[PDB]
Amino acid sequence: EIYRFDQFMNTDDYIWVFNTTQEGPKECEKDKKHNMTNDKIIFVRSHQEETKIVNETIIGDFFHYSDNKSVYDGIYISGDKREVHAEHLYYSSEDMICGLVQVFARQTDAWTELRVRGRRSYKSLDEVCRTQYEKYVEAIKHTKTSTSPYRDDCQ
Ligand SMILES: [Cl-]
Repeated sequence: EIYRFDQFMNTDDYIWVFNTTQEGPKECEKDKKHNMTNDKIIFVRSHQEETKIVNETIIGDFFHYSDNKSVYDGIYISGDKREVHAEHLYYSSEDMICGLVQVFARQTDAWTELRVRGRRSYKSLDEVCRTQYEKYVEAIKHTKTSTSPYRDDCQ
């Protein structure tokens, strides 16, 4: 029912982008928490340019994306050079290893990301996570493309 973005990011492991519908994604997209209060998270969002890793420090302010004011399902983002303004966790597995995130950027841009806590096989992921994402991907594939920024050999 309820997907807590603050708890999804409450981890010391890397959270990888396993799939995205962003048009021009960099490789090896991942987030790494630096520190966290109840209402705020500082984390490092990195990607790769062939061989070099590029780190961006992100200031994130949790907020209530839905009408439910008891749950932090949204985060306002500063520091993301894709000009991401906000993110919305619309599903996470019970163990919070898998999550689906709507990403909102610039004025009118939006895409979806399948985010995974730690390196693991795609087949091992929460089935609902996988099938919801795959259903969406199949339904929009005529105009929007899903790709995987993740490689095993990402740093
Ligand atoms: Cl895009």
